[PDB]
Amino acid sequence: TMIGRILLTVVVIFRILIVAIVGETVYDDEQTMFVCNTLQPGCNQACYDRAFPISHIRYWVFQIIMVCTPSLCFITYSVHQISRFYIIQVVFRNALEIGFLVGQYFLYGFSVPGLYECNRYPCIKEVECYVSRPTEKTVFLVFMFAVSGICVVLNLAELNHLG
Amino acid sequence: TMIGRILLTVVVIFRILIVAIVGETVYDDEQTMFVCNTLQPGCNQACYDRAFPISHIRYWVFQIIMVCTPSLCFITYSVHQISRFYIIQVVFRNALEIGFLVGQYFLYGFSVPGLYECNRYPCIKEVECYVSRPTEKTVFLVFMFAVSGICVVLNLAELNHLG
Amino acid sequence: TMIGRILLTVVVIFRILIVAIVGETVYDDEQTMFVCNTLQPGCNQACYDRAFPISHIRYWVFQIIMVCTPSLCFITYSVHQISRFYIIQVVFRNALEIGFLVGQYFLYGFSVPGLYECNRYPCIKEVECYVSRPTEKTVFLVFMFAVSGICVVLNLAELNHLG
Amino acid sequence: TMIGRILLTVVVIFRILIVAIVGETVYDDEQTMFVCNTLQPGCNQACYDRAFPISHIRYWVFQIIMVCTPSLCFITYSVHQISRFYIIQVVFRNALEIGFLVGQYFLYGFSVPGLYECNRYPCIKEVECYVSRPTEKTVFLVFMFAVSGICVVLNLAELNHLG
Amino acid sequence: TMIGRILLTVVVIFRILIVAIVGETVYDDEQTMFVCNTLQPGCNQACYDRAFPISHIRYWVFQIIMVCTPSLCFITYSVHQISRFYIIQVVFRNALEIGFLVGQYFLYGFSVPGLYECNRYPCIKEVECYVSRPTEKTVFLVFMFAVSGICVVLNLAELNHLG
Amino acid sequence: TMIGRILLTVVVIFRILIVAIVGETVYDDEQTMFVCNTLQPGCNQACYDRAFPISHIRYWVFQIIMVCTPSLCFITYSVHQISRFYIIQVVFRNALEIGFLVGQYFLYGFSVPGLYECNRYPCIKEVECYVSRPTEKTVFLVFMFAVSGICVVLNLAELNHLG
Amino acid sequence: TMIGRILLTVVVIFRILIVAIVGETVYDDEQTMFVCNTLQPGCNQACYDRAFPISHIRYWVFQIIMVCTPSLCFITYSVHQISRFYIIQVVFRNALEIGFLVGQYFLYGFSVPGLYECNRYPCIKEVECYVSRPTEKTVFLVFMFAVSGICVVLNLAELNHLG
Amino acid sequence: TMIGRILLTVVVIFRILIVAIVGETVYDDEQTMFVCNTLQPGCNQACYDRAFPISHIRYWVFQIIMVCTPSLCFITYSVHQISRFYIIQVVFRNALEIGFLVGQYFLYGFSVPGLYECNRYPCIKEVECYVSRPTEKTVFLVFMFAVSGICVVLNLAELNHLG
Amino acid sequence: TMIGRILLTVVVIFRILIVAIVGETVYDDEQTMFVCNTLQPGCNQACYDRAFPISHIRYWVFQIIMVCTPSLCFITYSVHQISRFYIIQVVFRNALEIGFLVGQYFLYGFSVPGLYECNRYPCIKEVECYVSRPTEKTVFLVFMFAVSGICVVLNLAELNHLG
Amino acid sequence: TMIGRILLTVVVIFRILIVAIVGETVYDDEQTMFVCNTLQPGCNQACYDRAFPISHIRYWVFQIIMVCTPSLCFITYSVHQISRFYIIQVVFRNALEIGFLVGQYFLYGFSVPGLYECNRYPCIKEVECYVSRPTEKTVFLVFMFAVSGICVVLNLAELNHLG
Amino acid sequence: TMIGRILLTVVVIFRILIVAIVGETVYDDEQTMFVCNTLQPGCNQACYDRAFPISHIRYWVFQIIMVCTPSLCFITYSVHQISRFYIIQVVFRNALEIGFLVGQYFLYGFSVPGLYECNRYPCIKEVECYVSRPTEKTVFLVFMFAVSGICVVLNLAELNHLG
Amino acid sequence: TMIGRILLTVVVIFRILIVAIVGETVYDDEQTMFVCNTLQPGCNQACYDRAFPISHIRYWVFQIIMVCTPSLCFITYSVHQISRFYIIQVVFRNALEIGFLVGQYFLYGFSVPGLYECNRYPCIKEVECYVSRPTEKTVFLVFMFAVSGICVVLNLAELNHLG
Repeated sequence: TMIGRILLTVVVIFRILIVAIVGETVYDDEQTMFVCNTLQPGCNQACYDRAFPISHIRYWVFQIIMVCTPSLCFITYSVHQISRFYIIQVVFRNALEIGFLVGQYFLYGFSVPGLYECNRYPCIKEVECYVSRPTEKTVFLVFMFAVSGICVVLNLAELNHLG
Repeated sequence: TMIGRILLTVVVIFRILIVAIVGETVYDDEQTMFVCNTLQPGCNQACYDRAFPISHIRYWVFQIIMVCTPSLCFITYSVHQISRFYIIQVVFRNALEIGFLVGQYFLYGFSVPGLYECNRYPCIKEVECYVSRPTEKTVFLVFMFAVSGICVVLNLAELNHLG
Repeated sequence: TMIGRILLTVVVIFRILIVAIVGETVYDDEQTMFVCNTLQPGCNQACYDRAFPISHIRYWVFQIIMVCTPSLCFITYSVHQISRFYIIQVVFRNALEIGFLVGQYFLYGFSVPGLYECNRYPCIKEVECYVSRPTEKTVFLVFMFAVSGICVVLNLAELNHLG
Repeated sequence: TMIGRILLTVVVIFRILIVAIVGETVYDDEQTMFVCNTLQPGCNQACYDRAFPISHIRYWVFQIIMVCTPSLCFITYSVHQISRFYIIQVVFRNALEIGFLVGQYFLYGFSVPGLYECNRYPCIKEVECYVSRPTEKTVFLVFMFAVSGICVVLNLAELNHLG
Repeated sequence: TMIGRILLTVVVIFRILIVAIVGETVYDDEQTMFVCNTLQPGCNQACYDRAFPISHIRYWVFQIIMVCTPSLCFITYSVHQISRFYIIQVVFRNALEIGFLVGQYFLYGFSVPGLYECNRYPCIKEVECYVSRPTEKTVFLVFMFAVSGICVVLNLAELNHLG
Repeated sequence: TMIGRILLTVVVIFRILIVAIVGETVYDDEQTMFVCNTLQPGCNQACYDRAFPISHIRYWVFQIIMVCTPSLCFITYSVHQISRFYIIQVVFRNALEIGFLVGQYFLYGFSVPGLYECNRYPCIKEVECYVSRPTEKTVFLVFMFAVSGICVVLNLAELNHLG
Repeated sequence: TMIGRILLTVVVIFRILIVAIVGETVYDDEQTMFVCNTLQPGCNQACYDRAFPISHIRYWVFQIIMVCTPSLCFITYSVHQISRFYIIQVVFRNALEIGFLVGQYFLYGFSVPGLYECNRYPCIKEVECYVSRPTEKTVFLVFMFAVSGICVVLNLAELNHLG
Repeated sequence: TMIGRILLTVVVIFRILIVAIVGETVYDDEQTMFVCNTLQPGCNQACYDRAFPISHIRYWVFQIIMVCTPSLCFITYSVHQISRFYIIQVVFRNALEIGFLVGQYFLYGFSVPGLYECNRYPCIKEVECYVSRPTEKTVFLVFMFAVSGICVVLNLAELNHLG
Repeated sequence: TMIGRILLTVVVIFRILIVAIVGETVYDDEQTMFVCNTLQPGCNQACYDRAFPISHIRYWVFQIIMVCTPSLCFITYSVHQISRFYIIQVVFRNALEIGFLVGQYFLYGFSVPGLYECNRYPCIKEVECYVSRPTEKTVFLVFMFAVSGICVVLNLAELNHLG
Repeated sequence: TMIGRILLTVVVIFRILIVAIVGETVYDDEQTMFVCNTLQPGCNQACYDRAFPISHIRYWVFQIIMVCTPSLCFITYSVHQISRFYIIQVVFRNALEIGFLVGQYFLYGFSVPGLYECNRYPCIKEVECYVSRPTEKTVFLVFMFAVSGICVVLNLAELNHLG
Repeated sequence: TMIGRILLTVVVIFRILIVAIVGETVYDDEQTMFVCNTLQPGCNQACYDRAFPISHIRYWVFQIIMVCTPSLCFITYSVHQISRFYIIQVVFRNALEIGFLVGQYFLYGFSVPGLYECNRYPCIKEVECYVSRPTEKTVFLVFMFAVSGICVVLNLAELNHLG
Repeated sequence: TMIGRILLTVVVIFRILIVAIVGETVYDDEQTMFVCNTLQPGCNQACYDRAFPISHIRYWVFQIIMVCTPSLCFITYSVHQISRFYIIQVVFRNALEIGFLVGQYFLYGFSVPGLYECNRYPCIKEVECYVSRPTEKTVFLVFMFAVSGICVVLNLAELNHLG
């Protein structure tokens, strides 16, 4: 139960670094290079909005920030100043990380396809649109799912270790 | 009344982080991707100005800065150097946060629609225009309203605790 | 006369923060989204230059920097090292802030209109041009005038307090 | 065996500096200046995605971050607090760097050509496309391969020195 | 001779701040908004290059950096460790600042006109071109000349004070 | 032999500052404002690549970083902890700086012309292309050559002083 | 009753000549120079079709041909070969010319306006369109109405003369 | 049975004149003003070809020429030179005119709609296209059907008169 | 009085030939090459219509046809079949030709200028437009006025000869 | 053998009329509406030239003119003025018409496809192009083949009748 | 003096045929393919009008018509009905043809250059423009001058023959 | 010598018909579909003028008209009214037709290539241009040469027959 802590800390820092340094620049051109075969004004806007409601990078930043709140609470408490608080914050972290992983699976799945079929007003009937960087975005998706799985496993390990 | 303080501090820091890190980049393309069905020069400018008089991110930055002024005053006083000042600053913070929440509701409501109908000069009669990222902007609106509600509840809690 | 100092310091810091964080990005697209109804090359340049000779944000940065010079002089003097210097620097600050407020009123007034009428070479006769974000720019103008008025009042207060 | 350590540290810092300061700006225009001889919408997207699945700079940042994890683990352990850990981390670093060099060779090779032949839907039959900055990108490839080879040699040196 | 030093330091810091914070963004669009009445490829490039050989902001940054070298030399000497060095560095600073002011006058003069007449290959005969932001650039020119004049006067003051 | 050290340090810092602050922004538009008289797709890419294989700013950053490696080695050695190392590092620095100056002369020469003649596929026969900011780039070239010459002279001075 | 015949023949020939020689070339550009303020494909087609269902020149050619049929019948009869036929053909000509004049008034009126307001699918709401050569077309309308009135009067004259 | 001949001759000449003088110029812009909402090359060609396989004016010219062949045969026979030939040619004319009227009904129907829905390669799925002058073309269709009906009735009249 | 008749006939035939052979092709591009400096849709149409209400060639064809009607009347009378008719038709021809010459002078004057100033809706304020072939059109105007003057003189000659 | 002559004359006149009146206007837009999916200048020209070397209408006019030469020769002979000439001209006409029918089959076949695949310089590899009015052109081809077959049969009939 | 008449008649008919059949189609694209290097609206119109005030074909048609008037006068006289009239008409024809040849030389000269230099408002300073078909137009000029010279010689021959 | 006359007349009429009916419409788009790979204004004009100085159809019309002049002279002579004139006109016709055939060979040769290489001002160095309908134009060239050869042979036949 000694190394588990060390590896959890290392995984957390690794995830933060990967998200902070490179992820902001794969998605930079997401809408400027999204294009549809049509002459109707506003169809690109409607179809992009329907294909990508919340961007991956926004979801990941939110998750990263929200999984660090129990630690901040514990730190503020101790600064004003314990084991019951430790138990409760561990429970809360476990719950939050399982919820976020499940939500990721339900929102995005495991792949980003290259074509999208759209039927939203003002587009006439169904139109075909084309995505930017699908392979790189799929690789990023899979990597993030793997890291979050590792973190879930480790936190369950420690929860069951204490009992 | 002990945990309330800790959670108020955590909510404040969380709100600042969310606004500072991601909000500047959802709104970056607000006017460059706003488009209207027309051939008249200046109609896009007039209709964008009428649809979005003050941007959300500007309003939120202003609110965040203004709700931290009583603390700065108290700090400057103590550095020159109390309970009466504490009472007064708590009262002022309560008033300011209720005012800002009410103003948010009256300025923006609870949703951002995808279409807008415009009848401002130099546009001839009424024209139809199309918005960028309405779903993401609606999600952001709802999240910010929820956070500000939490803060209002907590500050009223402490006000009534002291009495 | 005790609280006046504290509120002057708070107003100064508030003004600096508002100018530094948001003002650089309302004006970013000032000339790229300025457009005139014409086919003559160079008319957009001439009409933009005649409508907006010095930008608001440039004027405000200059004013903010210039109203902090007496403090720097006093600090450098004391570091080399007094009441006469205090008197003189208070007088100078008062004069500078009244001059800057008067100049603001004479340069810009109280509103930014949406249309502008231009008759400068190489434009043939008179042409009509269209401005970006007039409502937001008007709001910013009014807010800055109010803050500077508050500062003027406080400094006159202290000047007359000492006498 | 004394100088080997010093030169390994110098090589690592040199590599980090070269990657961090200049590499982000050779690749900035990679897709905006990629062009194909065609009139079909979406062909540029499909052909760019097939020619460049993962960008060099992304691969190099990932490798740089991943080769520094054993040191972070050792530091965290000692802070909580050894020779067995030293042995294991040396072994792991050796393995990781050999794996990354082999993967680089298998993904990219030793050159970036100026022409690319594409046959992916929606492109009709085979089309010809043109790359940006091939000579500079080839120079960067060769330099990075050389540096990583040096690092591999040094780490094997020390592994065999201890035995 | 006491206040002269203080005001010289204040003028130097003021000049550095003005150059560093705002000057980089008046000149940002210098070539993208330069336009000529012609259909010949390469004429805009040739005429811009002939009208503006070295940009003002480049000249000012170079001057600012070069007028601070004697101080760095004196500091490095004292750290290794005097009045003779003080004399020599004062002389050198005086000479450098007079040279730079004279060069500014000879390179640029006192105004930036709105029209420019060009006769360089590949332009056929003489063509007319149009400049961006001439009034703002003229204001900046005059302000910088005034500041440099103040600095020259003060340094001559101190030189003649010591003798 | 005392002042030589001081001036070498000052020259090195001056060179680093000049390269770091301004050079990144003269070359920013190098390819976006490069244009050729042709209707063939891909000719601009091929001709730009043949005219400018490695950019000046990349070469200068690499040289600056590489001429500081012996100092880092000496520092790391002393931290683990000498005159023999001093001798060797002086020799190495001399050699590296002479090599880099010779390479600069052989790669670029002393001027940047305004026209370039290109005959690379897919361009049909020979075409004429036009360069951005040739005068400013020539000035930068000459300045950098002068500085590097000064540094070479000083290092040879000290090498021969010790002997 | 003698001159009436002569003038009827002269009016008929005059009308035929005017229609045949010039009318085909006022209307030649009717749809190519019809333009609407819109970006919607197909709106110009729908609005032109609704504004001008049958062109004037088509209506006039049809009328001219149809008012000459009784004469052809009488000629064919006499060639095969009477007063009863004369009576009947006079009656028929009278009826046909009164019908055609009434239909002209009910289809077109007395003027062609320069603006037209359109609300047909696929146009969004109401749009404004602009007509070619309205003054010339109005002059032609009035002239043709006058000529047809003269012819009606003369034929009624002769009908009542015989009785 | 006397007038029937005269009216048949008059109807034939009237039909020829109407077709020859005006019909060539309603259809002149049939394909140049046919437009579809799409960005795919070749879709306009495929959809126009599927909507209008043989033009009305071509069909009518062919019919007019083919219904005059028996007369030419009879004339050539008599010039070389009968009642049996008269009978046979009357029979043939009757048959030909009934066949042509039936074919007209089966090819075109009674109206020309303003919209057409197309699903032919290379068009992606179904697209919407817009027709030129539908009301005028419908009027022409109905008029021609009426005239041909009159001719059919008259020829059957004479066939049954002889028996 | 003998040659006057011959020359009148020759002048009439000459005028008809000049109008019929060349005049239809100077005016062919009248509206396609008319251009105004503006970006407003419909302004070219409104300004062309206001500058040229009835084209010269239309006016001249109408005049030529109308001055030949008395001859046709006299011919038809004589075919049915005198000096009184001769007198009356001479009087009528004189009156018609004087009326047409006066109307020409009042409609068009003696020149066609190259510039036109327009202030009709939808044009904003006053705009400048440019005419096609003004010199050729002026030459044609003057020639036609001269010919019509000759004809007027001759007809008055004969009228006064008979008395 | 009596009717054969009459029907041959009727077929010849029918063919001439069909070719002369309508065929010139199906092919009018043959090259202006021919389009290929490419960005290479000159590819449309090369591919159109390879797909349609000699146009159908040119071939048919040439054939029609050449099959009437023996008659002109016989007429000129008789005007200067026989059975031997009749025999020879019949033989020649038979041969010419069989040759022309065979050549038609070998040049064009029985259909015009909608797509064409092109691989001629300057087109890169193989490109796809799209044809105008293929169904109408196929109908015309089949009709002309049928008529020419009828003529061949009749002329062989008469040749074998005389023997 | 016998053949001179015959050759004069043949030359006249030849000239009429050459002018009537081909000259109308060399000049058809005179203004549509005239182009100037400029971005100013109206400059093409002004420069074309100044370069070509009256077109060659207009001048030649006018001359051809005017040199046939004496014959028409003589014919009309004889129809009403001599040697004195013959003399006078010969004199007049001689004078007219010499005048027209001299005017041709003074208006046009002997060549049409490919470049033209223009300095008319609204063109800024002097601009360069490019002509269509200069070699063909020069050939036509020379041919017409030669023919008119032949005619002048022949008419002088006959004038001096009679005396 | 009897049939030779008949065949000469038939060949002449055949040639006139072929030239008059079809040749005017192969060359109609000669310059509108001529295109060069360049961005220089005026290069298309200069290169078209250098490639095609006099068009084939112009040359052929001129030749056809000029080879019929001796017949017109003989006809005019006989109308005023011989064997000597017959001899002379035969000689002249022979000479004219041989001259025209030789000139055709020297001006045009036997083929029209698809590419042309141009080096005329204002084109920079050498450019490549592309021709319209080369195969059809080559076929026309060869056919016309063959016909003119036949005519030459026949006229020499008759010349030598008389002797």
